[PDB]
Amino acid sequence: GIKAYEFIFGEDYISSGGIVATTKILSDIYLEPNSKVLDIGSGLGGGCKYINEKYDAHVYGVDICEKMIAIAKLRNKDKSKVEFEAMDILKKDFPECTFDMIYSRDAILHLPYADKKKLFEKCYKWLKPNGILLITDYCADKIENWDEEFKAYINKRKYTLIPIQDYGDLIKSCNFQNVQAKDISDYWLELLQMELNKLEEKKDEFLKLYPTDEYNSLKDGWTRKIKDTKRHLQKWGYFKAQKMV
Amino acid sequence: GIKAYEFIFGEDYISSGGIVATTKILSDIYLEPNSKVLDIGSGLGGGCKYINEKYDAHVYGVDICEKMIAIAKLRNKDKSKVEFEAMDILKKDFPECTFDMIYSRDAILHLPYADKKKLFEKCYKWLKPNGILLITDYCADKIENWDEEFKAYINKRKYTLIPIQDYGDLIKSCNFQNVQAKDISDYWLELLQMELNKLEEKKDEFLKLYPTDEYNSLKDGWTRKIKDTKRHLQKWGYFKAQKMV
Ligand SMILES: C[S@@+](CC[C@H](N)C(=O)[O-])C[C@H]1O[C@@H](n2cnc3c(N)ncnc32)[C@H](O)[C@@H]1O
Ligand SMILES: C[S@@+](CC[C@H](N)C(=O)[O-])C[C@H]1O[C@@H](n2cnc3c(N)ncnc32)[C@H](O)[C@@H]1O
Repeated sequence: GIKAYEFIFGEDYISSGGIVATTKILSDIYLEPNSKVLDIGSGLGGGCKYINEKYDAHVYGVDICEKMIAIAKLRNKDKSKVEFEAMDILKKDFPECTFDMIYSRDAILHLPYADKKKLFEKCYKWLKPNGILLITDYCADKIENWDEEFKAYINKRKYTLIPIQDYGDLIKSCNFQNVQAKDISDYWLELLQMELNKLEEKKDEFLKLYPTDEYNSLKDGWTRKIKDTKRHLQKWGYFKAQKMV
Repeated sequence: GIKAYEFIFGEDYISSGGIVATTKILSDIYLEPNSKVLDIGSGLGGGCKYINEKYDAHVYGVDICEKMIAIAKLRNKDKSKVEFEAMDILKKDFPECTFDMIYSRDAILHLPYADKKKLFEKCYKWLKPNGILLITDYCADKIENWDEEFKAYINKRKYTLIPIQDYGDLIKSCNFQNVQAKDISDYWLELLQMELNKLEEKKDEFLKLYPTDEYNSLKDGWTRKIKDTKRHLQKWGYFKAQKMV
């Protein structure tokens, strides 16, 4: 229905396709084509498009949301080197040693604990010798600050949040080496403000395309996220590891 | 982008999925299962859904608009019996004698004259003996009433309009038997009015989902169409024929 599409596109507009964060996160990543890359939680395909353009790598985007996959395919028709599939990544199987990089931006919070482990084991199998695992995800921080409105928000969206430390260790337990686990919450805050800023600046143009209710919902939502981060309820985690085989 | 989707869903809302006209047009059509049916210009798939529900027919929907096909697929999962494909019907090939009925609602105006004929020749081939061809389409009427605003509207949308009489003769020239060609413009006005009435009645609800600009565009658009029809610029044509035994 129209409501789901409207929120998908409205969020894409305010995040400017997510291109700022992707750019920075891949700024020190080096691939030689024709590398093969998997993007877990590929959304509207922006990260896949960018990775292909920057590296001329084959990119395979998986997302559980069929609407988004449909849009992604439509946005990236010509490029034979970019592929998309609608499926729960937990139900995917790829051959051993298929990928040079497996990349995932803010998708893994959607998995319960055992399922996070299950995915990382899969990722280990699917990577080529020397392959890299590259992830951002939301992590638990000051649970002593967690309150009734926060818990109900996470419970409702079905997020499963863990500390950066435990996350890094969980990856390490799947045989990954060179495991790096960094708090990038300061950068998260900066991205969030820039996105709220864009929304407020462009309110009039936004309303030509989106109903007033959505503008208000997104403004209030971004405002809450910024407040959540400033209160240190959660950290944005950055993780990089390598399959050394 | 969002604008294209918004107009697709907004028009689907005001026409209530096309249910009313589809129900009437098929009221004296009898099929036994498991008939096969082709819907040319299937849009969001509502006609396909209805035909499968009413007859337990296998239905194959073709539309040139990939966005609509994508939505149609998502709206109709379980029904193994309903299939969709994004393609120009002119580029499609089916084995001879595949279908019990070929059905098309307000699509063929999108085809230039030679292409209309090519399509009907294809339809003749694709039908089983005694198979039914069932079409509604917009036809030219009082061309002495056409003015610069009407000409520019059709030239811009790339419509090719011909008189009901010539349309009927064209179908006959492809070997179809028992060709019926009827003016249903009275019925067309009644549908248009009801759709405009729905839009005006539900303005406040419509605006929770659609931008104010779309409401105005659709209201003015439906107002124009009603005006065009009353001025007898065009007729809504009904055509039914059968392949010879
Ligand atoms: C917030 S988004 C981020 C994706 C976006 N392309 C970006 O720039 O990060 C998280 C995505 O992960 C997808 N997702 C959630 N659970 C998933 C699963 N089990 N398998 C695959 N994708 C999933 C969601 O549909 C959503 O599109
Ligand atoms: C006004 S719509 C009606 C759609 C659907 N029959 C209905 O009644 O809702 C006409 C449809 O024909 C489709 N169409 C136009 N040219 C076509 C072609 N060459 N092949 C297949 N579909 C086409 C358009 O995309 C559009 O969805």
